[PDB]
Amino acid sequence: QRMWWAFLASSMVTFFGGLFIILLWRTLWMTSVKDWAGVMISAQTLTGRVLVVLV
Repeated sequence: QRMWWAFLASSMVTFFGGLFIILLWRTLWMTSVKDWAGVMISAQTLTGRVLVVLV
């Protein structure tokens, strides 16, 4: 009657299985949006400063 294992295992699989699939992929128009996300999250951007203050 104690379902804590679900809450723990969710974080466990999110941390581990995704890391494993990233490792597997490594062993094997997106640039514009990537740079756009980078320029929001940049420290020099005022929007980035406001966003980190809010978070």
